[PDB]
Amino acid sequence: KRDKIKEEEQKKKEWINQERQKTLQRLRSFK
Repeated sequence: KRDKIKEEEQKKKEWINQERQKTLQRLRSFK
């Protein structure tokens, strides 16, 4: 039968997770 899958460029969002982490941190101090 049918199924679905994917995976792509996981580090990019993981790199963005770093770039999220700053704005996870910044307004957490900018407040």
